[PDB]
Amino acid sequence: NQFLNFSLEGKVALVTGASYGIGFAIASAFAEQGAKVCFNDINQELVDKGMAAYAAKGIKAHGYVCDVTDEPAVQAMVATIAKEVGTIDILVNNAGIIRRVPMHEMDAADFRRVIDIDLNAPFIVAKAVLPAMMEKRAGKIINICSMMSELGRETVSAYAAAKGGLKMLTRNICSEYGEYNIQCNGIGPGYIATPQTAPLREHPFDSFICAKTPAGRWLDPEELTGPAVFLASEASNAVNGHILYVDGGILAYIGKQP
Amino acid sequence: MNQFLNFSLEGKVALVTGASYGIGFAIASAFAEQGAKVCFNDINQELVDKGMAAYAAKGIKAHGYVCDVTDEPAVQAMVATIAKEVGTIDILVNNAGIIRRVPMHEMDAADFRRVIDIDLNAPFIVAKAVLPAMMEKRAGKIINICSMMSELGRETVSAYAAAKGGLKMLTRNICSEYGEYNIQCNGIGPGYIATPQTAPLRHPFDSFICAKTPAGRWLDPEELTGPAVFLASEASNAVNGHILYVDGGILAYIGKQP
Repeated sequence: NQFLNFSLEGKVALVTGASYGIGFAIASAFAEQGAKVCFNDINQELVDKGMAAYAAKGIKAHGYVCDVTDEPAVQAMVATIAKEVGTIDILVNNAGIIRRVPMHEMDAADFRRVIDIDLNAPFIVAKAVLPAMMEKRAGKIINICSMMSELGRETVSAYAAAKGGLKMLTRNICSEYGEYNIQCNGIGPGYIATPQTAPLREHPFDSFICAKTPAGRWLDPEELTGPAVFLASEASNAVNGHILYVDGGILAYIGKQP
Repeated sequence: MNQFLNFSLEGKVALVTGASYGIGFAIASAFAEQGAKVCFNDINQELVDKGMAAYAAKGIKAHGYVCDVTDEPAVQAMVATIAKEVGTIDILVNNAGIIRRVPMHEMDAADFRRVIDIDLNAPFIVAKAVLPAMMEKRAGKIINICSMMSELGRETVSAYAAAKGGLKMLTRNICSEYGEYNIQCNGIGPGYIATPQTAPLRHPFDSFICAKTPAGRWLDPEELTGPAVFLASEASNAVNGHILYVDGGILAYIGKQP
């Protein structure tokens, strides 16, 4: 029953920037579902750290040093993967940065670097994997979007612009490459409880998040892996050009009032 | 008088980028009719001069400047010269832009990046440059010319959709961040505009536009000037972070079926 197939068995998956964090969680989940998982990071130490962490979880991953804004390096990475592992079946554009600076104070170079990593690079990696997917008439591209794909906030103009950009990039890849049985979709994460934010739950910030979220809690990073597996599997083949928000209800809710 | 129904722009200094012709020129000319002091830029002296002459024939004294909106230092010099010659900018319309048409998988990274830079990065650069005085005055208007491609994708226009998707979210973010200063940032999303450039398409393409549009016709450029004046006026002070679609109904309609 292809329609209820949530297995990724035998599929080759590349998740960018997945030496740790949400990418690592999504890639580990793909491995658990039978996928052959690949990732990149920016230096050998991070990739080494990534590889060992995967290996400690019983996952033989394939790790590459690669800057996702450098198209020659990206193409060579995809070329290798295709030869050593298999042509990429599943791409997750996960690698990303954030800056927090008032827009009117932000250096032009810094705004452009946010756009370059968070919007231009997803296009580059997508472009690199699409020939082989078109050829096989099968492929999944998942763009890690954001609540900032929909809503703005002070200090994050460049990130919001990038993420709003990525959303339309998802819809365009759907429109342009859908006819090849390629599905390009988005995940928009809510507020994820990462180790770094632990002191914000030790709390006024915690109260604000909990009040804002119908579910009344932060999300565990692993709560994104179910959505990620779904979009990467045959079960979601008719889902295309869609941003799947995983936010515990935030974007649906006007908020808890006093 | 009644500030709530004040659609006049008397005294306000307006910059409309790339407004030597087309939609920009139509908007800038409407601003002038409403009492605004109007400035525009283009990329070379030949365009500026022709622009100036077209304003002059319509009885409009404009200020035209040679400026590359991707060159931050030049934008700053232009904004500063405008401040000396005319007055600090009260209304900005981010209108200058380009479109490329190329399958995404075949598009050079340079060309993708260039589309993003002119259509997304430059609006940020110019907004950055005009915000200081608006903040000091506790009054300001920034209108971004978005697109139906801020919502919907199409083959060949991946870079343009991404840029316009980004510009939608940049509009929301500037509202979020600068609204407290009584500055309003909003968008105009035009539908199919009947320009000299699109003259050939008016015919099977005409029937496509006519089928998709509840209004059942192309839009005249001047039909954007009502909405533009509205957003630039005191009448709209409570409208903030909002994309005003002027599309004769397209985005609301699933389309005419056989």
